[PDB]
Amino acid sequence: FFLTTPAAIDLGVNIDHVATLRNARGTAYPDPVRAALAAEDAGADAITLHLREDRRHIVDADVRTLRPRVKTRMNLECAVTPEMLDIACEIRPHDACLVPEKRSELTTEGGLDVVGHFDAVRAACKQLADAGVRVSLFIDPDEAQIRAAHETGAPVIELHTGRYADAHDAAEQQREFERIATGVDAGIALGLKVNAGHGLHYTNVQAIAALPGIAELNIGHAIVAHAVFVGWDNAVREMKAIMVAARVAALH
Amino acid sequence: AAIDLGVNIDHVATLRNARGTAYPDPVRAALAAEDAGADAITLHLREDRRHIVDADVRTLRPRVKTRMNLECAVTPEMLDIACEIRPHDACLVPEKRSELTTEGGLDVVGHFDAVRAACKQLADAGVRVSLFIDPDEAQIRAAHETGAPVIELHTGRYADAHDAAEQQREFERIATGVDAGIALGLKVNAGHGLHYTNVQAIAALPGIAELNIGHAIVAHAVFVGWDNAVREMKAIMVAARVAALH
Amino acid sequence: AIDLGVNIDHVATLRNARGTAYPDPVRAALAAEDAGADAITLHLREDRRHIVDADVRTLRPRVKTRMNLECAVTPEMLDIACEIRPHDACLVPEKRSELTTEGGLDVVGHFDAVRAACKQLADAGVRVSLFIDPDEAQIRAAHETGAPVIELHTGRYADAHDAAEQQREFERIATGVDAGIALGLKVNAGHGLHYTNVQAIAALPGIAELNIGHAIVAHAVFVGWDNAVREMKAIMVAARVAAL
Amino acid sequence: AIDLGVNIDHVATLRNARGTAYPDPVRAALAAEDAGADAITLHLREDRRHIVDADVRTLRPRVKTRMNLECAVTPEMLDIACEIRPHDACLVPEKRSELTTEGGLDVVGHFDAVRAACKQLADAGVRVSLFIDPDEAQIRAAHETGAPVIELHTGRYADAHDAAEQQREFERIATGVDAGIALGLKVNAGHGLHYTNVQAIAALPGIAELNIGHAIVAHAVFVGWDNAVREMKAIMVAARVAALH
Ligand SMILES: CC(=O)[C@@H](O)[C@H](O)COP(=O)(O)O
Ligand SMILES: CC(=O)[C@@H](O)[C@H](O)COP(=O)(O)O
Repeated sequence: FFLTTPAAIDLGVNIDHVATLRNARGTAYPDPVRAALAAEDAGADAITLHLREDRRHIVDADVRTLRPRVKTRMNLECAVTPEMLDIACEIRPHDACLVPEKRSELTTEGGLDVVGHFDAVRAACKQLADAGVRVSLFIDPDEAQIRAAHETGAPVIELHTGRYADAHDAAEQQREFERIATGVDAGIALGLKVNAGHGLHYTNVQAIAALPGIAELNIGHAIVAHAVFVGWDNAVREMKAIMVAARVAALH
Repeated sequence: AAIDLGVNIDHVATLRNARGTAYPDPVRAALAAEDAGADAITLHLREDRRHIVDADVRTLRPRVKTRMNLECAVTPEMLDIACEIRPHDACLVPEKRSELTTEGGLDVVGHFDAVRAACKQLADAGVRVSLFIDPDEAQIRAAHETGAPVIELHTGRYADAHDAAEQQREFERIATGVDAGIALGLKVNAGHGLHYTNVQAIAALPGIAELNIGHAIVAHAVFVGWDNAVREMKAIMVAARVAALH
Repeated sequence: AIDLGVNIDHVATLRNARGTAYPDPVRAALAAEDAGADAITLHLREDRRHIVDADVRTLRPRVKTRMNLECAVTPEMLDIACEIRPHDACLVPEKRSELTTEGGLDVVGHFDAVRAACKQLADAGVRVSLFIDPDEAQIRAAHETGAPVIELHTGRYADAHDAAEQQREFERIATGVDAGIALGLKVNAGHGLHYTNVQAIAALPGIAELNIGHAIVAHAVFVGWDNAVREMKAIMVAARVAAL
Repeated sequence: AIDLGVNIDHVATLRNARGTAYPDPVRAALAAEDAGADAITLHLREDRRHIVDADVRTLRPRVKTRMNLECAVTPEMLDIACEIRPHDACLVPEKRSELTTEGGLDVVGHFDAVRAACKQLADAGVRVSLFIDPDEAQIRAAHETGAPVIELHTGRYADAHDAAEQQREFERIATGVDAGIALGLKVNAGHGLHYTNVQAIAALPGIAELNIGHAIVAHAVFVGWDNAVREMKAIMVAARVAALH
């Protein structure tokens, strides 16, 4: 027996692709800012948005307008460059996730190469922390990178669920799932909080939300994709409900 | 499908009957529920025709793309209508106070012969029969003795529970009642009073074949739209079931 | 501009059929306002068949727009209305002795009662409306009561069995609107209106507000409440603006 | 009484962002028909920026209403349009050398090319619309090409920065319609129209069909696709019918 309760597993909603849609036409709509606040009303525990150097989807006005309006938590994804880090320390989001943008900054799987850029990342982690931001590193589920993330001082890691999501068949999906599971264990063993989310959708998130060690799933595209047919409030509420049901039933 | 959802459409008819027009149309509701993931449509032709009326059942029966579950009382008029229509499934429910226990399930012990004969009459018309009963040892045992292959447990007290403690105690009656029915070779269903925050623990029980759910879906549908309400409930149950199996 | 009043009564109907708190008429009202409703309407019946007293009391201080309280001409219900101080009250017939055969309030027949109820609600700062048939004599009686608003019974128009009958019943409403506006009355409508018969009524310039209930709930079950309300509002505004 | 063409380009825009099959432009198309759309519109661009050949090829046999294919006046795409045999085609500018400063197809300037294209498509049984500005010189030339339909560029109306500018531009669209009907053309519109500016355009009795794209997808994100389509149609019908009576 158990009580269902929303605190069991947090959902971060990524609003980037609402921006993709708005930028397509050039008007202010559909508004990413309204998207974020409506997601909070629908049960999102944080709002996630990636301010790219090249400002391809989310733009600066989106971040600056939304920051003071946020009811829950802002999770600002950004690159490890001095100028973006300055923006992050000025805006003071509750959380930040350091993500690679330039190819020299990522691995072949797609996570931050914390190993190869160790000093720069440890410094970023320090200044963000000095400005009161809880820092996460978006990394591959590779034990060396996880260990390296822990050495940087970052309290959080976000594991890259892309290969899990894009698995070609069930045998390959299970293998990638095991990489994630053992990534979570190694991260927890070092006292890191561990998140996930990349590529997760309405039929592959359950197996991930059933992992007791995961704190928060940060989900973007799939929610927007489901919203077009179903409506934003419902797409959010539904993904949250599925996550919570998987989490709780797997615990007891 | 890891677990089946039957969507009950009675309270769509409640809305319709309040106005006297054909809208909102229960028949549309039922076919759309199937399109959004329902494995069966449940409907209760009461003797007093309070919500669902005969024409709703007759129109729906040849259209249904999954399974029809007809709820009805144990009386000749209704049983004969059921045998004429030949739904895939029927669930015998009480409509008179003399037919129900205080908990509100069918009093199979007190009306054993009438119920056992009903079971025979429907089984002859090719209908899979279920008895709507309390999670009560005596009633479960009696149900097995009627020859009906299915029971649906009355999850009302569980659903209506006020505290964590009271709901825990009622949950274990249901869990116990599932184990008992399975041990006698019955399929066990549930669903009365189940909604979007109490369905998960019941779906987590692997012995439950199908949850037949009504008012919670229609109530949520008002705000969220019917396709979404059904889909979401199905998603939550499957997530609960499969996560608990592994 | 044309106003939509959303009647939440049949949300309460769905709730009372199971005995839980859901669907919550209070939440339905507050979300109708978010979706564009200009007022919320609810009929506290003497027999509390759908909406109940706790519904009206809980919602009243939360209203961001206007509350239109439908109730009968009896002292208890008038006492409750004067205590709640809704923005609007619409006096409706409940007893068979208060009904015309068409179904509106017999204001001619209960003039003194209705006038006193008007004075009583007006003293409590409530803008009073009388639900009536599109009948010139009732419209006149309505005006003599001192009520500033009338709501015309569009149910015959709504339930017309064919186009000829529907057009004649439309002409009656149109004439009623002219008659009521010629006396200084605000005129409302809405009984039985839905998504393919509201347009013609919305197109009449003299209509201030359409108070619509069951059609929005029936649509919302498939479409969602927010959508159903916003859509009715948009259709109404489309019709009105194009008509001018 | 008035038709709604639902343009599905920006559903694909959303799909290509991620590189999976979702959200599926084909599903959107079919669900729009169920919601009341009279036609499905898609622009197969020469660079394939949103809609791709698979979308158009897979959607075509499944279309229950009619397909309106937007494509450019060049052999490759015209040859494709003839393969697909959509019910309607709308010729539109894609290169800087084919469009006016306002953004319409420079029909007067590419007359021989457009006339040939109208011939080729009509001989494949496709009914041809030309996307043009509401300028008399271009409407007259459109008629000269043999094309039975024109679609007026409502973008300047839609982008108007004040009430006065919006009246001026509205008058251009209105007189553009008169001028087109006078030559026996069917006249459409659609570019830039949304849920608070479509009404004045829908009130014009001469307008056959509104082809609307981005406003619906943008609304759909919050309210759901079926609802955004149905609601656009109902506002169009409401405004049209009330304008007639
Ligand atoms: C489908 C719909 O939109 C409903 O509103 C319905 O078709 C009419 O409602 P009535 O029940 O009021 O006739
Ligand atoms: C305001 C709204 O909800 C959108 O539906 C609107 O369509 C915006 O349209 P634009 O794409 O024209 O800004």
